[PDB]
Amino acid sequence: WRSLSNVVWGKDLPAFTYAFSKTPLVLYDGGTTKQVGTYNFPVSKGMAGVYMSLEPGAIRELHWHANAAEWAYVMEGRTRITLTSPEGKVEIADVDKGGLWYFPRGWGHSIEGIGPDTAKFLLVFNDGTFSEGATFSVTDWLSHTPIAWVEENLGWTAAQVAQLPKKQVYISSYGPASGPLASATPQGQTAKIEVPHTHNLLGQQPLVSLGGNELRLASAKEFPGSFNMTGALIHLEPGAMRQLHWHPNADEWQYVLDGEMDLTVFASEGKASVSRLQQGDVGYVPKGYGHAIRNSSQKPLDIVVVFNDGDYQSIDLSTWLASNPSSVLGNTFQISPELTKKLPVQDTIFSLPTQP
Amino acid sequence: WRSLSNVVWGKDLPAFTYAFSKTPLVLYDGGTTKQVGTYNFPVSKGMAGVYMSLEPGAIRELHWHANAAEWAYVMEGRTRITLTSPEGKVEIADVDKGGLWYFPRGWGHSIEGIGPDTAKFLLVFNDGTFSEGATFSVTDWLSHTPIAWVEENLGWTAAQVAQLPKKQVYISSYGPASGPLASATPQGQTAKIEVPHTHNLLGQQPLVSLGGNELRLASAKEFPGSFNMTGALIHLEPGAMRQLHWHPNADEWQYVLDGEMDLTVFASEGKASVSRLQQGDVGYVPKGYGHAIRNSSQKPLDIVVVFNDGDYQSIDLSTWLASNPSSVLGNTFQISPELTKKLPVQDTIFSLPTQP
Amino acid sequence: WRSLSNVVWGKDLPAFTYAFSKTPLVLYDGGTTKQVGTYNFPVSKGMAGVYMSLEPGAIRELHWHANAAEWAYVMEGRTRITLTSPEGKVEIADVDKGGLWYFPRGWGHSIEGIGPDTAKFLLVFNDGTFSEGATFSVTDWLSHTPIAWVEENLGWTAAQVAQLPKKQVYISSYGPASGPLASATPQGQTAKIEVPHTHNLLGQQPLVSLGGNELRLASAKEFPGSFNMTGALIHLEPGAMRQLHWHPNADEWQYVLDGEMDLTVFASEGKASVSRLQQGDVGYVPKGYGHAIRNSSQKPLDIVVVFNDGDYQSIDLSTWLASNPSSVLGNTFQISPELTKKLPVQDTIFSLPT
Ligand code: NI
Ligand code: NI
Ligand code: NI
Ligand code: NI
Ligand code: NI
Ligand code: NI
Repeated sequence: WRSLSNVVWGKDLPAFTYAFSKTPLVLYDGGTTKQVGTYNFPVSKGMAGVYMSLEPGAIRELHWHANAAEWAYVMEGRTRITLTSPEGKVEIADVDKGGLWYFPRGWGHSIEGIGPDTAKFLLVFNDGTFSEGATFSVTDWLSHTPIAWVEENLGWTAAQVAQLPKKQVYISSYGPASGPLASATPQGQTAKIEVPHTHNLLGQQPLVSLGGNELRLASAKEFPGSFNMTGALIHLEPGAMRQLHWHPNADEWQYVLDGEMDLTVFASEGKASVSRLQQGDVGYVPKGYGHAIRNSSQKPLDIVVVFNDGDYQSIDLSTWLASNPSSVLGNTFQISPELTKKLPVQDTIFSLPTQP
Repeated sequence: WRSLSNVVWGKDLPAFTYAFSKTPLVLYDGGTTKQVGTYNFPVSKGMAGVYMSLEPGAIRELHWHANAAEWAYVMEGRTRITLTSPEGKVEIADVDKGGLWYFPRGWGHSIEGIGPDTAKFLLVFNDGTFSEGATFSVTDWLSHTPIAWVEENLGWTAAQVAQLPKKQVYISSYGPASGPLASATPQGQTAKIEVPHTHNLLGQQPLVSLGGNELRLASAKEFPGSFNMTGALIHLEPGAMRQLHWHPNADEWQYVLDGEMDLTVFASEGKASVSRLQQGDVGYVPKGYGHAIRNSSQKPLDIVVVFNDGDYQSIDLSTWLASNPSSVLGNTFQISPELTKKLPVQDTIFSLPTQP
Repeated sequence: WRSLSNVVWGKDLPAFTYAFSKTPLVLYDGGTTKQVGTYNFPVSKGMAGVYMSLEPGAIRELHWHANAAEWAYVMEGRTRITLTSPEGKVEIADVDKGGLWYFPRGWGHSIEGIGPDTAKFLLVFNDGTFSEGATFSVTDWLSHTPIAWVEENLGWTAAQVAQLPKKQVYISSYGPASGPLASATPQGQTAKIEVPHTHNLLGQQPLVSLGGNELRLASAKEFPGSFNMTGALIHLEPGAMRQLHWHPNADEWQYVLDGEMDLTVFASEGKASVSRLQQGDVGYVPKGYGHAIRNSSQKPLDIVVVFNDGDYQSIDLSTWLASNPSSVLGNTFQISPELTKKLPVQDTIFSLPT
C-alpha cells in the first residue's frame, strides 16, 4: 500500500487489529467463550469484546457486572435473555440472529441458548478492561456467604442450602432447558420492564445504501434502551470502501462477521497503519482517529461495529471538503484552482470501485 | 461462619471495615475530630468520613473545599450551619439530632455547636482522599494574602488588619456564642437560599418496616438539595438481617451508631469477607459488591449508611430470583425442580430469625 | 509584600505563572506560534494556551482535535474561520479584534488571516496537554492513507492524487487569499450552522464597572455555543484590584494583554504565592484556590481569563463575610464586636486604592 508520505505503516503506533480468530476458546458444559480487551489488545481502552456460544439448554448463569454495560449482537441461532432492574422489573425475551440486547451496568441478567442448533453471539462492554472471569455470579455469591445467613435469607434449612453449588457455575447445562417464551413466567409476581432492551438490527432497512453497499445503524434514536452505546452492520461489495471519516465523540470496536477487511487508521503526527482482518478478527479505532474500511477481496464483506456513545457522530472527509470554499481548499492542499474544483461536493458514505 | 465453598474469609481482599472506634481524637478548643479515608482505609475510594464534636459556642470556622461535597448526620445535640452559594445567597439553619445537611462542593460554610449539650456529628465527603487538614480556611486565607491587599479589599487600616489571626483557626471558642436563630441575620443584605440544604432523616417514617426492623431513606427524592448523595438509617432487631443485595450505581459507606454489626461482602472471583463492627466502627462496600448485614447480638443495632449517588438503587437477591422462571433458576443453581420452586417469590428487604 | 503570617511566598507550591512572553516563536510560511501547557507549566492541568499569528492570506490548514475544545480571543487584526459539524453543517465567519470563536471537540476547522494587517490571536484548549504539534491535519491524513484508497474516495487518478501534499502542511501561504465573506461559499451544497460559534466579547457592555475598572464576561449565558468554557476581559486601573475570591467549579487560565499584573494565590495548608506578570505572560489558578489580582503599576492593566466551565461561579470574600452573622464572624476571626461590625456588608467585585 503506497502512500504519498512513504510512511512506515504501524511505526510508533499500537496495533489497531487483533487476530481474535486465532484466540483459543475456553470450553464449558454446553458453551464456549473467548475475549479481547486491554489485557491482550492494549489499544482497546474504551470497549472489550467477548465471543460466546451456547448449545440448546445451555445457560450463561445469572450474574451482574456494575463496571460495564453489555451490548450484544446475535450472529447465529437463537437466545433467550432475562434482565432485572433496580426497580424490581424484569424483561424476558427471545433474541434471534441479527438481534441485539443492552444490559445497563449492574443490572442482573442471564442468557440461554434455545436452539435448535448452536447460538453464537458477540458481547461488547463499555470498559476495555472487562473480563468474563470477573463477573459477579449468583452461584459464586451464595457459596461465598455464611450458610446460616443464606438459610435465613431464603427461609431454607441447612439441608436445602447444602444442595446449592459450591462455586461459580458460569455456564450450566444441568437443565431443564427453557420452553416456550409464553410459559417463561417469573416464579414470583414481577412487573415488566416497558422500555425495550432488545432490538432487531439486521431487520432494519438500511440507513444508507449505495450500489449494494449498506449501513444499518442502531443508535439511541433507533434503540433508546441502549442509551450510551451504538452498533452498526456494514456490508461492503468487492472493491468498495466506507469513506474516510472520524468520530468526534466515540471509540469504534469492530468484528469481521464474514469476508476479508482492510482497515487504515491515521493517528496524527505523521503516523498511520493499514492492516487486513480475517473473519472473526477485531479492530479498534480510538476516538478522533481518521479511518476508512475497504473490501479489497473478490467476495462480500460484513462487519459489525460498536461505539461507546448513544449518538452516532461521523465527519466524512467528503462532507468536510464539500463544506469549505475553494480558496480554503486550494490554500490548504497547495493545489491549482483547476484541481481544487474537483474535490468532493457531496458525501455518499460509501465509495464504489473506481479502478478500471 | 461456615460457607458452601469453605472460602478463606478476607483472603486476597482489602479490609472492608475499619476500627474507627479506636482512632484517637484530635483535640481543639471546644471541639474534637478524627477521620477515615483512603489514607488509612485503602478500599474507601469514593467517600471519606469525619467524626466531629462541638461544645456550646464552639465554631468550625468559615471554610470551603471544592474537592468534596459534605453530607452530615447529627448524632447528638444541636448545630447551627451557615452556607453561602456562588449566587451570593445564604442559608442559616439549625440542625438537630437526626438531621442532615449537604454543602455542595466549594460552597463556603461554618458549623456551630449550640448548647446546652455537646453536638456530635458525622461528615461524609464524596472524595475518599478528603482530609479536614486540607480545607480552605478564611483565617488562613487572610493571613496568607499581602496585608496591603487585605487593607484595600476590606477598606481597613494596618492597625485593623493586624487584629486578624496569623494562621488557620480551624475551631474557635473565642466567642460570642450565637443567639436564637431568628436573630442570626447576615451583617450585610443577603438574599436567602430557597432550596433546603438541611433535612430531618430520623423523623421520617420508615420507607420499609418488618418485624421491628426499619429503613429510613433520604435520597434526592426526599432531600433534593443533596442531589448526588443519599443517606439511610437502618435499625436491626436481634437475629435479623438486611437481605443480600448489591447497588449498581454507588459505593456504600457505613457507621455503627450503636450495637454490634456483622457485615459480609462478596467481591466476585470466589473472594468474600465477613467481619464484626463495634459501635463507632466503619464499613465500606464498593459499587456492585454483594453484601448483607446481620445483627447476631442480643441487643438492637442502628447504623447510618451513605451512598455517593442521589438515586438509591438496590437489587435484592430475593427480587432477582423471584423475577426469573423456574428453568433458568434450576439450571443456574443445578437443583431439583422441587427445590427450585422454594426459591424466593417476594422481597421483604429484611429477613427474620426463626419464630416461636 | 508583607503578610500577617510572614509566609514564604511560593514555598511548597508549583509556579502559578509562566514567562510566556519569553517563549520563542516557531516560524512558518505566513504565521508564527508558541504554546504553554503541562509540558512546560506543570500546574496548568485543565487548560493549555496557544499564541498564533497569521499574515494576510495565510491559513492554518483544515484540521481537527477530538481531545480538546478550542476557545479563541482575537487580539489584533481580522480572521476568517470555517467550522464543520457532525451534522454536516458549516459555519463560515469573520472574527475581528475582540471577537471569540469556540470549536467543539473534534469538529473540523480552519483559520485564515484577513488583510491588510497581521492577525494575532490566543487559543485556549480545555486539555492542559494539548499541543499544536498533535492536531489531526487533513494534508497529513491524505498523505498517510493508501494512494489507491485516496483515488477511490476522491474519484481521482494517481496523477491527480500525486499533486497533494506529501506531509502535514500546518500553515500555508500558497493561496489564493479568500475574498469577501459573501463570496466564501461551500464548494458543495452544505447547510449552515445556526447556533453561533463566534461572539463579540470586547464589544459587550461591562458586566461590572467600578471607578474605571471593568469586567466583560462571555459565559454560556452570553455565548451559548461555548457551552463548557467561559472567557472574560478584565481592565484594572492603577492601584485597583479584583477582590479576593474563589471559583467552586473551574480552573482559571490568564493572559496579560497589556500592562503589569500582580497575582496572589492561596492554596490552603498555610501555603500561598504572589507573582508579577508582564505583558504576554500567563497565569493559572486551580479550581477552588483563593486568589486576587492587583494593578500595582502606574499604567492600565488588561487581561483575558478563561475558565473550563460554561457557568461562571465566583464567591467573593466580601459576599461571604457579608452573608454571615456577627457572632460567626467574631468567633471565626477572634476579633472584638466593634471590629466585627466593620467587616464587609457589600461586594463591589473590584476594590479601589485608598
Ligand atoms: Ni453479562
Ligand atoms: Ni467509523
Ligand atoms: Ni466543611
Ligand atoms: Ni447496601
Ligand atoms: Ni484547532
Ligand atoms: Ni478568578
